[PDB]
Amino acid sequence: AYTTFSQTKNDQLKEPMFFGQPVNVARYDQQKYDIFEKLIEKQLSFFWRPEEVDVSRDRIDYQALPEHEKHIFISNLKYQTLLDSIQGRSPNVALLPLISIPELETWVETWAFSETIHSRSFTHIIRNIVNDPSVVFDDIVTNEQIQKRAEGISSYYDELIEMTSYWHLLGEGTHTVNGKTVTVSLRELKKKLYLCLMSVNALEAIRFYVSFACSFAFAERELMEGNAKIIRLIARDAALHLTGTQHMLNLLRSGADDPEMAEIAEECKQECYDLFVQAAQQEKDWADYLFRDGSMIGLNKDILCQYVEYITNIRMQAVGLDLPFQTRSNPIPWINTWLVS
Amino acid sequence: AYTTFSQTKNDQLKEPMFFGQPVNVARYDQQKYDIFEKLIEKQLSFFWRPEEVDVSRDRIDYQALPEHEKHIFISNLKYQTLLDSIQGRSPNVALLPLISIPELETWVETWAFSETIHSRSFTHIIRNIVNDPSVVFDDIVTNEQIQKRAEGISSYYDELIEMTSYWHLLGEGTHTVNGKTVTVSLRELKKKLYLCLMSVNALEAIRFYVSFACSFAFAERELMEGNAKIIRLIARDAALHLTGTQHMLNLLRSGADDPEMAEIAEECKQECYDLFVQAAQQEKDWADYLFRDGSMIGLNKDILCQYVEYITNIRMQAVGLDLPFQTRSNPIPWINTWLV
Ligand SMILES: [Fe+3]
Ligand SMILES: [Fe+3]
Ligand SMILES: [Fe+3]
Ligand SMILES: [Fe+3]
Ligand SMILES: [Hg+2]
Ligand SMILES: [Hg+2]
Ligand SMILES: [Hg+2]
Ligand SMILES: [Hg+2]
Ligand SMILES: [Hg+2]
Ligand SMILES: [Hg+2]
Ligand SMILES: [Hg+2]
Ligand SMILES: [Hg+2]
Ligand SMILES: [Hg+2]
Ligand SMILES: [Hg+2]
Ligand SMILES: [Hg+2]
Ligand SMILES: [Hg+2]
Repeated sequence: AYTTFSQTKNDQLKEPMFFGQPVNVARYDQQKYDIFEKLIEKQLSFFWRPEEVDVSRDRIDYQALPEHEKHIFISNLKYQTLLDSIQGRSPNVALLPLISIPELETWVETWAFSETIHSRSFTHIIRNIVNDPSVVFDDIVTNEQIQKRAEGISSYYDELIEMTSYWHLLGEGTHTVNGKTVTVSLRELKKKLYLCLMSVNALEAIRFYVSFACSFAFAERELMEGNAKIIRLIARDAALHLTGTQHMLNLLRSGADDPEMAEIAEECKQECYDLFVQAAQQEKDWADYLFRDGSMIGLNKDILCQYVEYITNIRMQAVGLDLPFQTRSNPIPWINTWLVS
Repeated sequence: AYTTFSQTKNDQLKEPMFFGQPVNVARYDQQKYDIFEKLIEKQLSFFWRPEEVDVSRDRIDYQALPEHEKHIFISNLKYQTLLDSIQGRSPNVALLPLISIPELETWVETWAFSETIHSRSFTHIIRNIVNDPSVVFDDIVTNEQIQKRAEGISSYYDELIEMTSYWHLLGEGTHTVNGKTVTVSLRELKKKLYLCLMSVNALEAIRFYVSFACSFAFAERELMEGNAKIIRLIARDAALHLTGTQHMLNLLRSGADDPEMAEIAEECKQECYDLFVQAAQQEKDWADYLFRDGSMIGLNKDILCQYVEYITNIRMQAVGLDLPFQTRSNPIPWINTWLV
């Protein structure tokens, strides 16, 4: 029931963000929500090439680092890498089949594209700091610590994808498949999308930001300056990505775009709150392990932990959630020098 | 069964291009086939921004056009728009879910992205040459002549997509869904995939080039210089795209990748041939609509048809197919200037 070109003539201004008629013509002269067109414009204007950044000196810097510090840096890098591997593909595979307005369709493809550039930049960095990149790459997949911090990300995307598949194939209803009963509900599928988006929002809003702090800590010490420039370029893109997810959720919860979504949003509030807290926790936990055999110069488990509570608070309010943590001022205001945005 | 992040640590250098384990880590330090990495690098180096292109004068030229030239012009542009609309999402929705090597996964995404840019350029052109783009865009969807020419593009993709879903949900075998027997053969999916690519190859390699010739006819008349600028940037992308499909197809036939794929290519050669013959003819049939109100000096049905055979033959030989048409030299050697 999915089509690469819906032959029905339709007003693309009146379609909902998701689950309406698949987009046929790709036009950009008009939009139901211009924020999406603005996002495409800004992301294109931000286009950059990793190779164009010199990382010549990070190698010796990396190598002179104290062992515990090498670990901190590389684990963090490994984490960023995983996240972007997932982000390069997932929004395209997960959202495209359910988008009904073109500006959003294209924003998603542009956003996903920008994530591949991020992946490209990681290879660039790794290549220039270790002897055998394969050692780093191979550890991303099975690193117990990583799948542990990242746990649940692929699963939200994977379930939505499968549900989407059943929906498109079988349509809404109570069906049977090889002797088993399989129920398909548009409502359950909207829930899944909603929680999946909320989760990607955390991913962009919190997970990455925590990593930015771990990377910029080195920059503050004039260390890994190649990596730093890349991270800076990456953080500028994330702000945009963050903006898209926030608007999507806000338009969804606000009931303007899809009433049922507004409803749904309300019913899983507590569910979302918990999801958020869970993510803030994983990050804390990661932090607790990355700084066990030694803390770094200007960052430690406790500072990082405060940061996570700090930014989590801001992100959650930005999406109408209650604050889970004690309100406090930024505990590492020096980071603002790197977050050009 | 599909996964956004496969947990098995796997040698990505040994997976097949398609149907292997979904790519987990995105690494570009090595590649099974470097031609894909090379394509990503070139496309990136070719990044361009449409709006930046000056089309301030295209409206003047365009308005001053004889009614039929306008029609020729717009009908053509509307077709390009339809194709880029499909090519912006298609590769991502149809292929992404079946790729098993990172360099190919990223190439597909860059490629698709490159197409959204092609689409943004058309809006840029449109919005600047007509008073209400809605007429154009609305027309793209309903224009029977246009759909007739594009017939079978969205269908291959849609078919492949659907079988893919079954495959991912049910896995291979004969199943019972809602009391009906549904068969899921991977070999059969592989054929859908293979023919889909062959069709995209025809789309990138022939359908777009004929469209370029039409666009460029105007440039040669010193008219529509903004469009022309854009068409050249686009042609430059299209050359990388078909290089990409030719390579996929040729690598598959070689037997160097999934052996089952090479048997399929051999087994399906007539289908391959028949689809190019059918695409060529659609491009030929379009002339009747294109030239409804009259032709232009140097651009007519005949020229058009001769160009179609000329180029189709070049393409088919590029992927090892027999040539259906009578050999000939380029009927429009002047297009070379723009194509480079
Ligand atoms: Fe990223
Ligand atoms: Fe991002
Ligand atoms: Fe294109
Ligand atoms: Fe193309
Ligand atoms: Hg999601
Ligand atoms: Hg998700
Ligand atoms: Hg941190
Ligand atoms: Hg750190
Ligand atoms: Hg929720
Ligand atoms: Hg949430
Ligand atoms: Hg295809
Ligand atoms: Hg296709
Ligand atoms: Hg032509
Ligand atoms: Hg066949
Ligand atoms: Hg063939
Ligand atoms: Hg001919």
